[PDB]
Amino acid sequence: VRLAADDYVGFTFFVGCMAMMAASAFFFLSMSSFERKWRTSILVSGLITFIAAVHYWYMRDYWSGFAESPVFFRYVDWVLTVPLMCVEFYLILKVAGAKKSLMWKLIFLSVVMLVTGYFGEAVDRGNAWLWGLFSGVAYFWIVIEIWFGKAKKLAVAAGGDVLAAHKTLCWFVLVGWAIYPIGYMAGTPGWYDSIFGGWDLNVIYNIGDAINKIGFGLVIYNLAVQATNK
Amino acid sequence: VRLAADDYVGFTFFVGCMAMMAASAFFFLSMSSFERKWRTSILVSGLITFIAAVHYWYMRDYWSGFAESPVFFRYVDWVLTVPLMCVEFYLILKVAGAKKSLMWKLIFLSVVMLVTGYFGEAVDRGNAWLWGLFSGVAYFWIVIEIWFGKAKKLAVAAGGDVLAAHKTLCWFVLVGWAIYPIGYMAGTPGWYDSIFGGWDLNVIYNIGDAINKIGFGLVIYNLAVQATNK
Amino acid sequence: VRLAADDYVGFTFFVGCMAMMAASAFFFLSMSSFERKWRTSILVSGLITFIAAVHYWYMRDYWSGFAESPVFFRYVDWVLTVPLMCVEFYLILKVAGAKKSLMWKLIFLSVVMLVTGYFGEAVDRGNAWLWGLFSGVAYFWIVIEIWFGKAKKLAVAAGGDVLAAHKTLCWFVLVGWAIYPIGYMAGTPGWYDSIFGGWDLNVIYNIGDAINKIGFGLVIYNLAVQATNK
Amino acid sequence: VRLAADDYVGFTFFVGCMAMMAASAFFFLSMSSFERKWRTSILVSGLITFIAAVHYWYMRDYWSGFAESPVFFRYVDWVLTVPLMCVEFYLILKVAGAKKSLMWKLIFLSVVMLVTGYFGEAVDRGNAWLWGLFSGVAYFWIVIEIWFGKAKKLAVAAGGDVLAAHKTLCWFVLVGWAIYPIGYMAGTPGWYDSIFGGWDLNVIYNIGDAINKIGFGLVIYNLAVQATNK
Amino acid sequence: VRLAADDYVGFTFFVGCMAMMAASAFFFLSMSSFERKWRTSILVSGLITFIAAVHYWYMRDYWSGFAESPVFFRYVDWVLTVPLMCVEFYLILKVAGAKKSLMWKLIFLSVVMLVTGYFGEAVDRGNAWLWGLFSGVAYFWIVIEIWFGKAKKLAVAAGGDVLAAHKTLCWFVLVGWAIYPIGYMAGTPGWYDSIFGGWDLNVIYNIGDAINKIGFGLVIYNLAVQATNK
Ligand SMILES: CC1=C(/C=C/C(C)=C/C=C/C(C)=C/C=C/C=C(C)/C=C/C=C(C)/C=C/C2=C(C)C[C@H](O)CC2(C)C)C(C)(C)C[C@@H](O)C1
Ligand SMILES: CC1=C(/C=C/C(C)=C/C=C\C(C)=C\C=C\C=C(C)\C=C\C=C(C)\C=C\C2=C(C)C[C@H](O)CC2(C)C)C(C)(C)C[C@@H](O)C1
Ligand SMILES: CC1=C(/C=C/C(C)=C\C=C/C(C)=C/C=C/C=C(C)/C=C/C=C(C)/C=C/C2=C(C)C[C@H](O)CC2(C)C)C(C)(C)C[C@@H](O)C1
Ligand SMILES: CC1=C(\C=C/C(C)=C/C=C/C(C)=C/C=C/C=C(C)/C=C/C=C(C)/C=C/C2=C(C)C[C@H](O)CC2(C)C)C(C)(C)C[C@@H](O)C1
Ligand SMILES: CC1=C(\C=C/C(C)=C\C=C\C(C)=C/C=C/C=C(C)/C=C/C=C(C)/C=C/C2=C(C)C[C@H](O)CC2(C)C)C(C)(C)C[C@@H](O)C1
Ligand SMILES: *C/C=C(C)/C=C/C=C(C)/C=C/C1=C(C)CCCC1(C)C
Ligand SMILES: *C/C=C(C)/C=C/C=C(C)/C=C/C1=C(C)CCCC1(C)C
Ligand SMILES: *C/C=C(C)/C=C/C=C(C)/C=C/C1=C(C)CCCC1(C)C
Ligand SMILES: *C/C=C(C)/C=C/C=C(C)/C=C/C1=C(C)CCCC1(C)C
Ligand SMILES: *C/C=C(C)/C=C/C=C(C)/C=C/C1=C(C)CCCC1(C)C
Ligand SMILES: CCCCCCCCCCCCCCCC
Ligand SMILES: CCCCCCCCCCCCCCCC
Ligand SMILES: CCCCCCCCCCCCCCCC
Ligand SMILES: CCCCCCCCCCCCCCCC
Ligand SMILES: CCCCCCCCCCCCCCCC
Ligand SMILES: CCCCCCCCCCCCCCCC
Ligand SMILES: CCCCCCCCCCCCCCCC
Ligand SMILES: CCCCCCCCCCCCCCCC
Ligand SMILES: CCCCCCCCCCCCCCCC
Ligand SMILES: CCCCCCCCCCCCCCCC
Ligand SMILES: CCCCCCCCCCCCCCCC
Ligand SMILES: CCCCCCCCCCCCCCCC
Ligand SMILES: CCCCCCCCCCCCCCCC
Ligand SMILES: CCCCCCCCCCCC
Ligand SMILES: CCCCCCCCCCCC
Ligand SMILES: CCCCCCCCCCCC
Ligand SMILES: CCCCCCCCCCCC
Ligand SMILES: CCCCCCCCCCCC
Ligand SMILES: CCCCCCCCCCCC
Ligand SMILES: CCCCCCCCCCCC
Ligand SMILES: CCCCCCCCCCCC
Ligand SMILES: CCCCCCCCCCCC
Ligand SMILES: CCCCCCCCCCCC
Repeated sequence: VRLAADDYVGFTFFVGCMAMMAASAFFFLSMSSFERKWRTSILVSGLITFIAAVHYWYMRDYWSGFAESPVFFRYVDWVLTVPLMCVEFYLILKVAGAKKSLMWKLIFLSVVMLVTGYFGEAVDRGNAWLWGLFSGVAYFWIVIEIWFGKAKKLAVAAGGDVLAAHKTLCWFVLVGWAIYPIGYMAGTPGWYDSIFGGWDLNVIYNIGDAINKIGFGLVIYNLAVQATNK
Repeated sequence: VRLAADDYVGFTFFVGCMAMMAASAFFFLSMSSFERKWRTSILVSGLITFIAAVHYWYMRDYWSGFAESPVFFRYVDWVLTVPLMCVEFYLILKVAGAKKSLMWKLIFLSVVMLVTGYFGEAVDRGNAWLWGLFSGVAYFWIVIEIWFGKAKKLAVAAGGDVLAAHKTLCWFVLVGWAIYPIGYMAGTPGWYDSIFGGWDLNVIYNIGDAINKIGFGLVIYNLAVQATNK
Repeated sequence: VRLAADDYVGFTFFVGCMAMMAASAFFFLSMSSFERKWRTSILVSGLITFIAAVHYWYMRDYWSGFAESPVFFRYVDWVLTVPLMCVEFYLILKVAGAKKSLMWKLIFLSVVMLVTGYFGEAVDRGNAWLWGLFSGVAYFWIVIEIWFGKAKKLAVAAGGDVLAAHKTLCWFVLVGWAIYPIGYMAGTPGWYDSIFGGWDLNVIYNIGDAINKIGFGLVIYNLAVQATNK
Repeated sequence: VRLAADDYVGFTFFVGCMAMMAASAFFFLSMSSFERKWRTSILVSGLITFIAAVHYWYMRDYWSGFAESPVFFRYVDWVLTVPLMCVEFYLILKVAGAKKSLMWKLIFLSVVMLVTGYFGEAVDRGNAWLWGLFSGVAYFWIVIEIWFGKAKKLAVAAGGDVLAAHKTLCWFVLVGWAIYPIGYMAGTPGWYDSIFGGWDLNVIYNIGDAINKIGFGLVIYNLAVQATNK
Repeated sequence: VRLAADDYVGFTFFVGCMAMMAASAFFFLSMSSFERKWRTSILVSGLITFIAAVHYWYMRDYWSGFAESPVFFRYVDWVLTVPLMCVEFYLILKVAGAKKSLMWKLIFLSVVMLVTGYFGEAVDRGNAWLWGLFSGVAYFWIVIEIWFGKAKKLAVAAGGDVLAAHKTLCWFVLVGWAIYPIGYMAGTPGWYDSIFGGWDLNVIYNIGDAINKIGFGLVIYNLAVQATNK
């Protein structure tokens, strides 16, 4: 329980936990300052930070206890949050004429991706590469859908601020999420051990997680503010 | 109390606890995002997830402590929630002209069913089969009421979206709940030696619980959203 | 702190604690769906469940710790709640032309009753019968006031649903509360034995408490709903 | 950690903690039931109970642990709350037009009083009587200000219910607070040991505290209710 | 874990924690009594106190445990809060025609300052002076920006109460914050050991922190108050 000055992992847990708790409060308490239709999109963003805050709190204690943060445990959060973020694609293009078919697709993809991930990392480590492959494919499909699929066409039709915030999402998916597949390579045996192996990811996980989720949130909030002021 | 990767029960407690906590927040915070008439129906759906979240949190810790989740302890939650879900039949058809008699019936049935269950499982295990039988009968009665009784006739009279959402609820009762009677068979000795597959009932309980209750919620919420936008 | 199936006291603490927490949420979150005048009556009903929920949580832990629930400790809750329920008489007859004098009387009576009770049970057990007697007298006074006193006359003058809900309250006072004086008889030495074998007082306390308080709540809520819809 | 029936200090901590938590909820949840300008006055009353509830909870645990409640520790609460109560003078006479000069004065006086108190009781007990003297002077100043100073003149100018509630506050300051100076006399050596010495105030502290702060609250709330109905 | 009367650090943690928790409640609960536009500025001020309250709670326990408060641990809070205060410049000049470029600048500067601080104090103590220097420069830049830079000119252009509140903030930055750089000097070896060395700042940190943050809050709140009374 004693703190050390050089414990940079410790620090990043405490910061992340605190920043997620603050963000969660910030979206929950901002909900009320918006027009009827936007609220739900904010609300869900809050949820996302909220689940993370509560899980981070747990992890923050665990690391202080045992000085080890097992990667699979993160999945507890990811399997819940990653889908919600996908749902956030529906809420942005709902005004543009998005169909529940898209919703279902996204959720399906996101869940499969995270379950396959979890199987690769926890359940079946011998055959982890294949699970990786499946998850990879589900990721690519999601990234292709959002970049060149129906979602982009709907966004371009809508145009304006709605388009912009879409793109930034896609960047966050493309660049922000990329760190997670990489960490898998460093986590599981296979043909990618040489390229990525032995890297300390905890700090990168703690910073990235907070950035990713708070980032999404701040985008959707930016979209709401730019839509009310004009 | 360090966690292990292969502890799939552990994982499902943490996920279920987090998903129930999120849903509870989601309905509590969405309650205000509808007109006054729907609110109570949402509110109660939230309550359902809320009671589950708080109980799951307790169970989640217990399993982490002693690595055993006694089945009777689940009843703490079920005796409270199963009635509320039944109440949810009344709240949908209240605008269609439902009578409190129906509500009282449902509550009565649901309570008896769960108490009989609890007697079968906790106090009197030798004569568990009879209690089973009584609970069974209470189940059947409720399924007959909702499928062919006055509830569906009132829904059809109202007609449209109110009907649709009703049916899906009946499916959730019919198919969703079916896992609970089965687990009883696997729990008590008698004329049923029902043990099916290598799957651990705890895991099925943790996933099912969350599905069932989050399911309910999503349906009621879907009904409210499709009724307000038009 | 492992639970047993046969620990029926345990079970009733966990259920009671959970049901009180749910009810407290249910009144707090329903408060806002009413006209300005009703709110306070609901709010206070919630407060009542709220104090109980928080105390029950403490008792629930204690019993899990030491497997003994000292009766005097319940008073911590009762001395706070029993007065509020009395206030609930004032809040429903306030529109009928109740005077604050009545409210003060009620509070006074209820406090004296509970303090005398606490003196009987905690400070001097040798003199417990006399304290009993005094508490008894305060009970009778309250029951006579509400059944045949000014409160009934004001309710009958008002008439309608406001009257009805009054009666049911009086039943809850008359029948619901009766279990508490009985338990005293079983708790303290004197001229009364009140064996009441078989049933465990704790269990009757846990179920009764929840019934009494949730009951009150449901009544006041029923009154508000039946008065607002017309 | 085991409870005793004869532990009247224990009891009063648990009651006080619970009653403060209830009141805090009661003002927070009632805040919305008033016109905009009363809200702040309620809010602050709640804050007062809230800080007390949280400190009482801490003290309640401590006493259960070590069976001793050091008087200086209470100051943690008093230094925060006593100023807020003073602010409550400003918020009631905002109708008739009080000047921030009065606000600042009150806060200044109250803080000095409490700091001098803390110095008398914590750092230098040899020099305690002088600190007493200084605190005394700050008290007297406050009591004379509110009884015969500008505050009374403003209240009389305003007249009506606003005046009434003022007086009762002055009584609470005059009579309610008087127990605190006395306790000092019983706590520290000096020239007042003879008059007041060896007295145990814990029980009197626990009851008084709750009375004083819940009292203020009930007054401000009474003022708001009597000002909206007319 | 028993506390002593002369433990002034202890006392200041408990007061700070309590005062921050109260303030956080006070802004969150006041938020709704304002027009749409001001809310966000209050909200964020509350967030600031909120993060501090939760971190102070942790620190408060730590000191009670180990009787030592490591300086680097404070950074957990500062790295989150110091930026938000800077953002508070944007929210007050937003209606005056502030550009997000200014907000980004401020955040950038504040983050750099705090990171450089953290590097100086945690990871690289040998080269702490250079990090100091860099942080210093980031501070100076911020102070010159707010005193003579774009921010001041924008505030003067939109004079009145918005200007006043600006100045006071600058004072709080100039004078309030100054104690943090000083503490660095007392913490790290270099050319400033002679001037500042061996000083105990814990008590000064705890009082300053609460003043600084509650101060900010009270200013923004004051600005909102004198903006509604037209
Ligand atoms: C897990 C696994 C796999 C999966 C692999 C995956 C999913 C690989 C993914 C690779 C990725 C995502 C590569 C990313 C490349 C580049 C990145 C991350 C960043 C580029 C640019 C940056 C950082 C910033 C760009 C800009 C910003 C900041 C915004 C501006 O608007 C535009 C610009 C200046 C360009 C298989 C399927 C291949 C095999 C299996 O056995 C193992
Ligand atoms: C899954 C699904 C479908 C279903 C399709 C089909 C073809 C389903 C066909 C049949 C199914 C799923 C039947 C499941 C039945 C389960 C039941 C009726 C379980 C009842 C258990 C009871 C009443 C146990 C009672 C007892 C107990 C607990 C202990 C006693 O000692 C003994 C006894 C009285 C037997 C679609 C395709 C239609 C729609 C889609 O949305 C959902
Ligand atoms: C109150 C009042 C007044 C009087 C005010 C007085 C007497 C004083 C006011 C302010 C004072 C004394 C402020 C002092 C501020 C000190 C600061 C901001 C110090 C900053 C230090 C830094 C940034 C150090 C950085 C470094 C570090 C940390 C390590 C590196 O290695 C070296 C260095 C770069 C120097 C008037 C007369 C002006 C106006 C009247 O209206 C009111
Ligand atoms: C008569 C009737 C019916 C049929 C039956 C009903 C409703 C019966 C219900 C009876 C019940 C629930 C009676 C319960 C009574 C409990 C009482 C009066 C308990 C009082 C206890 C006290 C006051 C104890 C005090 C003392 C204590 C605690 C210690 C002291 O040392 C001694 C003493 C003063 C006695 C219906 C339902 C058909 C219609 C209805 O309108 C009327
Ligand atoms: C009959 C009647 C009533 C009842 C009571 C009446 C009229 C009076 C009651 C007086 C009471 C209850 C209290 C009097 C209080 C005296 C106080 C507050 C004394 C304060 C003393 C201080 C502050 C001492 C400080 C010092 C310290 C701390 C130690 C130093 O070394 C020396 C010193 C400076 C003296 C009412 C209230 C119902 C109203 C009306 O109906 C008339
Ligand atoms: C807030 C939580 C976030 C954004 C987490 C994201 C995680 C991923 C997108 C994971 C992707 C994976 C693959 C595509 C390949 C390897 C396994 C996974 C599950 C890490
Ligand atoms: C979240 C809680 C839920 C949905 C629990 C559902 C539980 C049941 C519907 C239990 C039913 C039972 C029978 C119909 C027969 C055997 C005994 C029971 C209690 C398991
Ligand atoms: C929420 C809990 C409730 C309603 C408890 C109520 C308890 C009473 C009305 C107790 C009355 C007593 C007497 C009339 C005689 C003996 C002492 C008491 C306090 C048990
Ligand atoms: C709930 C907290 C309350 C109402 C505390 C009030 C305390 C006082 C007004 C204390 C006054 C004192 C003096 C005038 C002299 C001796 C020292 C003090 C601080 C106890
Ligand atoms: C909530 C606490 C606050 C406002 C703290 C702010 C502290 C700073 C602005 C101090 C920064 C420092 C320097 C300019 C020089 C030395 C290193 C720092 C980070 C302590
Ligand atoms: C550290 C986590 C929380 C960070 C929250 C950032 C503060 C929000 C800044 C922009 C707010 C714009 C308000 C728009 C409505 C007028
Ligand atoms: C462990 C470090 C936590 C880092 C917390 C700060 C997160 C801030 C995220 C903001 C980045 C995206 C901004 C969106 C652009 C409008
Ligand atoms: C939308 C959220 C979905 C969350 C799905 C959680 C799945 C967890 C699976 C746990 C292990 C399954 C059995 C392992 C092999 C016996
Ligand atoms: C332990 C694993 C728990 C996983 C729970 C995931 C949340 C369930 C989502 C709801 C599923 C039914 C959808 C009904 C559509 C109206
Ligand atoms: C006003 C229209 C709102 C439509 C929203 C539909 C999607 C909502 C999904 C969020 C529910 C998440 C449940 C908790 C996590 C398992
Ligand atoms: C909404 C109704 C909930 C009712 C909960 C059940 C309470 C009774 C449980 C059984 C108590 C122990 C009985 C022991 C008999 C010897
Ligand atoms: C606007 C009026 C709506 C009335 C709806 C009927 C009320 C039924 C709610 C039942 C709540 C049960 C709470 C149980 C707590 C354990
Ligand atoms: C272990 C105790 C479980 C008790 C659960 C009680 C649930 C609420 C009961 C409500 C009583 C009926 C009130 C009807 C008012 C119109
Ligand atoms: C309306 C609320 C009234 C609350 C009454 C609280 C009861 C206080 C009991 C105090 C008993 C102290 C021990 C006995 C004397 C040594
Ligand atoms: C609009 C009419 C309001 C009437 C309020 C009567 C008193 C309110 C209940 C008691 C206050 C809370 C007590 C908390 C426990 C000490
Ligand atoms: C430890 C015992 C504490 C008991 C707390 C009871 C609540 C105090 C209420 C005081 C009422 C003052 C009069 C209000 C007039 C508007
Ligand atoms: C709309 C009028 C508002 C007037 C506000 C007057 C001052 C309120 C002071 C509140 C201080 C509480 C926070 C600090 C205590 C920890
Ligand atoms: C550990 C010591 C805590 C001290 C609590 C400080 C309370 C707030 C005082 C700051 C005053 C700022 C005035 C702002 C004017 C609008
Ligand atoms: C404009 C889009 C930028 C998104 C970049 C995300 C970077 C996340 C960093 C994760 C590892 C620290
Ligand atoms: C400490 C990190 C704060 C980051 C704030 C981002 C603000 C950008 C969105 C603004 C919407 C108006
Ligand atoms: C439309 C069908 C809804 C019910 C689905 C069945 C859910 C059963 C529980 C799952 C256990 C893994
Ligand atoms: C318009 C309301 C429909 C809500 C459907 C939500 C589907 C479930 C989401 C599960 C996410 C893990
Ligand atoms: C209509 C009146 C009903 C009153 C019910 C009170 C009895 C239940 C509580 C005690 C059970 C042990
Ligand atoms: C408007 C409906 C009147 C209130 C009756 C509610 C009864 C619910 C009892 C729930 C027990 C689980
Ligand atoms: C007219 C108002 C009188 C208020 C008196 C309050 C006295 C509180 C004493 C509590 C200490 C045990
Ligand atoms: C309109 C009535 C306002 C409140 C009056 C004071 C209430 C006193 C309660 C005493 C403790 C329960
Ligand atoms: C507004 C309230 C301020 C309270 C400040 C208390 C300071 C106590 C210092 C004790 C250490 C010597
Ligand atoms: C109007 C000028 C306000 C300046 C505030 C200074 C606060 C100093 C805090 C540090 C005390 C240890």
